[PDB]
Amino acid sequence: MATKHGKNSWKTLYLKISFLGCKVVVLLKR
Repeated sequence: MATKHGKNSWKTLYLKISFLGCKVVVLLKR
């Protein structure tokens, strides 16, 4: 339910983005 063209519900997507962004730093090394 995050697909609203970055409208409100994105933050719910966003902290996921902040999380996996940090985890997809990992998979570069690992």
